[PDB]
Amino acid sequence: SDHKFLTQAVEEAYKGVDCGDGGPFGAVIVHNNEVVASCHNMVLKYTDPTAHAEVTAIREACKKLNKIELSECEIYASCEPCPMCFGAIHLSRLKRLVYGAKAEAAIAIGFDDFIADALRGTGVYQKSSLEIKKADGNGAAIAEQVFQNTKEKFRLY
Amino acid sequence: SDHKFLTQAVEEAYKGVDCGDGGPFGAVIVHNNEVVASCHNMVLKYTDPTAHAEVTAIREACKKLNKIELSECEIYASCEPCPMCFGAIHLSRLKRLVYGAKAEAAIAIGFDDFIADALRGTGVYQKSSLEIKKADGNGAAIAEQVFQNTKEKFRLY
Ligand SMILES: COc1nc(N)nc2c1ncn2[C@@H]1O[C@H](CO)[C@@H](O)[C@H]1O
Ligand SMILES: COc1nc(N)nc2c1ncn2[C@@H]1O[C@H](CO)[C@@H](O)[C@H]1O
Ligand SMILES: [Zn+2]
Ligand SMILES: [Zn+2]
Repeated sequence: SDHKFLTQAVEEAYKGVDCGDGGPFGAVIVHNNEVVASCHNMVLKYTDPTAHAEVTAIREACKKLNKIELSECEIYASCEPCPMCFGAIHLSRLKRLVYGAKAEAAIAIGFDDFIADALRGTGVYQKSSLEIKKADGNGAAIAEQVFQNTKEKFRLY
Repeated sequence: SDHKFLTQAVEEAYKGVDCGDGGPFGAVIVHNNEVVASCHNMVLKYTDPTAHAEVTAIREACKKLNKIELSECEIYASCEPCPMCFGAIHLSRLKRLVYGAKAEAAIAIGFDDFIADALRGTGVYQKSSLEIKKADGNGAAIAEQVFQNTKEKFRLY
């Protein structure tokens, strides 16, 4: 199940970078094995720098479920959430986060050196008790290769 | 300059709680003393936990200026931006942030202890070069009074 939804997030990343909707990032929000939202970066399509994959998925899931809290839901991110997106995940009350690639893979192709302290447990003020799973093995390898695979299909923002 | 726009953000907070749109928070994005966006919390209105005043203002200013970066603009927040909104401010490339009330003022009336390390200078993985101004004197008094005045006039989230 973890592999299935992380794979879906990776496919969302590829599909979005191929749509021109934005960067190669995907996010899937699940409610007891039922997919609530399946999204990718929409920064370019929406002219919205907050329209990240995780934020877009949170917005869609909350609108679909008619509630501002997703405490019975989990989020699968193709790449490690940035500070903004991790803050959005915290505010969403999502109960579990599974991400595929480390932020360094996105940074290696020119993305912002923009990493969430609360995710890595390196903050003074911002804490996290959110359940966080770093994927390993096959799905992790695929998610990390996402960025080397899609460097030509888009220009960074 | 700063006091007028900070007071407009505070007025946005009051209007938002009066409308039931969300919590007592406002944000005003300006470009050389010209307001590009004036917003408040829309979390309850939009059923969107990311619809913070700062995020909403960034969305609307990016729509108005037809671009995803606001490097020529400044943002006034009635209260200290949370980690999500500070990440959004970083991503939007806003060149200056002026905030009125410290996050403790919002915490003292029931909001989460949810503070951005990068804003306060305690970040390790997230570093901001943004010019940040904490308001003093009358602006600080107004912004802090927001939370005493709006106590139990809105639903918490
Ligand atoms: C769209 O969904 C996204 N998801 C993630 N996770 N990151 C994204 C992103 N869009 C841009 N980025 C940048 O990638 C690094 C984060 O690792 C930071 O530099 C981000 O600004
Ligand atoms: C919508 O506009 C907002 N702006 C800011 N800055 N904060 C907000 C907020 N809505 C709720 N909050 C909470 O207040 C604390 C941050 O000081 C945290 O707990 C936040 O979740
Ligand atoms: Zn993000
Ligand atoms: Zn915020």
